Amino acid sequence: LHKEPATLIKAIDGDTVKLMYKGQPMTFRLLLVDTPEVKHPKKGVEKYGPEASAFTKKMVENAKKIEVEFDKGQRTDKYGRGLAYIYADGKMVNEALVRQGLAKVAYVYKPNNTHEQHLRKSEAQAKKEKLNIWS
Repeated sequence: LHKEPATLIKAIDGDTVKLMYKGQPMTFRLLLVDTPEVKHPKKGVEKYGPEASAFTKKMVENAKKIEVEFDKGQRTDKYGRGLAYIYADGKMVNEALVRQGLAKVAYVYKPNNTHEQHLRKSEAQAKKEKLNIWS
């Protein structure tokens, strides 16, 4: 894998951000993580939804460099969203969310699962510490 630069356009919610990537706007879905929802007519705002959303948002808005990392499998989903690991000044947003109890490790689809173990380790630590979703 390798990182490529992108520019923030808009944070959307906890696990979706809009970036400029190679000259075009693109919506990116964060690989391997599930955050509580802020929209979606179903329940609308699930618990910790607004918190994960503000966390993702502050982390990418305060960054001086954003990088995207595609995994080895498909790089877009059926909704045309890019599927990637997002880095803010060198720190993976996907792991930070999980480390803080603000996301769970998603259902995993090989071969898009390179950072699966790292993330499950951060999730177990957040569980032990009983943070946010785990309290």
